[PDB]
Amino acid sequence: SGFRKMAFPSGKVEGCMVQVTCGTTTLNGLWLDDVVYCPRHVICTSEDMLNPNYEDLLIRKSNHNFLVQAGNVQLRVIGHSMQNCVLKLKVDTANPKTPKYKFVRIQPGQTFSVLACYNGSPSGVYQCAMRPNFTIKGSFLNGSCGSVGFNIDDCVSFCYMHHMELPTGVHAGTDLEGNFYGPFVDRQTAQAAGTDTTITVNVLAWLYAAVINGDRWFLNRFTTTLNDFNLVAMKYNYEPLTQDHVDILGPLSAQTGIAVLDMCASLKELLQNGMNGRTILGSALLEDEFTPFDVVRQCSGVTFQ
Amino acid sequence: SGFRKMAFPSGKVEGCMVQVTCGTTTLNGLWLDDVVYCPRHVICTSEDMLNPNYEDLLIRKSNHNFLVQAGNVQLRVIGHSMQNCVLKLKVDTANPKTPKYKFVRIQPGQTFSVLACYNGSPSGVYQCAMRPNFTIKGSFLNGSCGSVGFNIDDCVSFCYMHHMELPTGVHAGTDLEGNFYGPFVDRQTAQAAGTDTTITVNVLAWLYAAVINGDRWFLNRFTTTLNDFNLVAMKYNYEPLTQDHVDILGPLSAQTGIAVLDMCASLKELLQNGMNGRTILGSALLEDEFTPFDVVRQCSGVTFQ
Repeated sequence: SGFRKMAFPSGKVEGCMVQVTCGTTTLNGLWLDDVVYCPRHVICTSEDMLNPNYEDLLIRKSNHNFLVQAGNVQLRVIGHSMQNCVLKLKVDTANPKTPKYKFVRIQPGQTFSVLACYNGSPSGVYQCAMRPNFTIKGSFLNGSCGSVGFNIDDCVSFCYMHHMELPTGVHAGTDLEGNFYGPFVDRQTAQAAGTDTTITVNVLAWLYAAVINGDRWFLNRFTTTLNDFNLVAMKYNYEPLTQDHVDILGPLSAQTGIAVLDMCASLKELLQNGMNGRTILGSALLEDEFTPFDVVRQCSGVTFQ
Repeated sequence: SGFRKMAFPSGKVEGCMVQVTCGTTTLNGLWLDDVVYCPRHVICTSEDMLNPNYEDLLIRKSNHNFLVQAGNVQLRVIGHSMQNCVLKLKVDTANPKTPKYKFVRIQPGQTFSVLACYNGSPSGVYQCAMRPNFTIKGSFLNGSCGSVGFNIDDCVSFCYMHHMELPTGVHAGTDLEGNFYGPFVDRQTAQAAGTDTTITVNVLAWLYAAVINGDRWFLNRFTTTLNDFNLVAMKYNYEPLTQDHVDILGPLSAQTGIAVLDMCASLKELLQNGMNGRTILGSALLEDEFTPFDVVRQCSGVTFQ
């Protein structure tokens, strides 16, 4: 029993982090077989980030100017390439700690784990969800660039590499192909993020976990339809709710005896009349970073390699 | 920038988890060199937990009835002993993955990371604090007994092994010597936990992180003394605040320019007049599971081996 925000076990990932240096800046890297992945702005000094031409700056760089330090042992860069916003730093010795990995581009509303690192060393792990506006709300300091977000399946799925922190404090990054989430670019200029809406489908799965774990005073008396719900949600800035969202909620509906539309009616009155200083699962706010799949994993305890 | 609840990297610990079977029950174990540690109630079936005599039941058990499965490879128990509430299952092959470990008994109000496991396999990691009443509020299912709580220094410090879940849903366990935290015993009877008071010193460190990270509307106009504060806290069920707590808050006071007693005055009005539907660091409640040391580790980004 109980419910916590669990991150995935970080052992496989923390064997792949390397220290990447190019000039004065030191950020992290992802060591896969014989290609080291790290943000391409490492070749950039502080003045460069303003209006940098990336194609020209790498030309002024050679194979002997990047230092890939794996703890004690140092690697020798043997070939470099730029994939959108990422450097593939090919090296000589292939990593024996390479796991079954995958490269995935997540969709908004999905959750993963982040191994925050500095100087190539692991410092912490926590769970976060991609916001609909393609940003995240983590804890990143200077030098934590190159920290990776992953999901463990017996396979690791890397889906995020932190690049920059917006002047609003929120964080932005790319996938392991080098393609940013959102409209962001890796230069130090005012880049606008949009309206951040609450993830409705994750909130409804969180309520089901609450019923499984006991907190159920919110089980209301009214019902509602699916247009009636989305009308209320768009006013409270909640994303519209689809039929595929209902199908994803199927197993939770079966286990608890509460129909998906009946739970929506409880949320509708929750939004309109608040929670009244009363908590659900130990929180005074509506949580939107538990996907429906996540609730099943924790309440049923599936494990991994 | 930003602030999250970070757990420690779980790689070192997840190389030490083993599957321990004795009869029908299957729970987890901690594989250190050549001694396997696991709860002593594994020798206990469902009827046994009611009124079990532990000294007699092990006598009816022999070296060939415990199965310590490390993933694929199986170990052969060669010697057994009982240390309070724990089985030391001595085996033949000494674990090559044994790290620099330590055995520590934490004090109430301190925080650590838990690697929740099932059948000897890691399923998640999250951060939790020991409550003053010597319980924890985690996510434990059946078979998650033997899951360990640790702190990483280049040394791991195991401090908790989950044993039982109280009928109130909260969790209880021992240290790696086998000594329970609190008045609890490993039998299935109604065991009473006391008044759970909020950890004041952790709350004050959380406010300092908020000021470092921006949320500061709570910086009040009044001041107060240290008896005046503790009088208000005991009414709101908050533990009394000591001088050693102030000394521990020293570095946070220096970095922010806010005196320790001045922050207490802000909390005093926070407790008396609420937060008014307004958030701090993204929460509508006062958080008491960030120790003062924890706030320094995240805002300054220290790493480990």
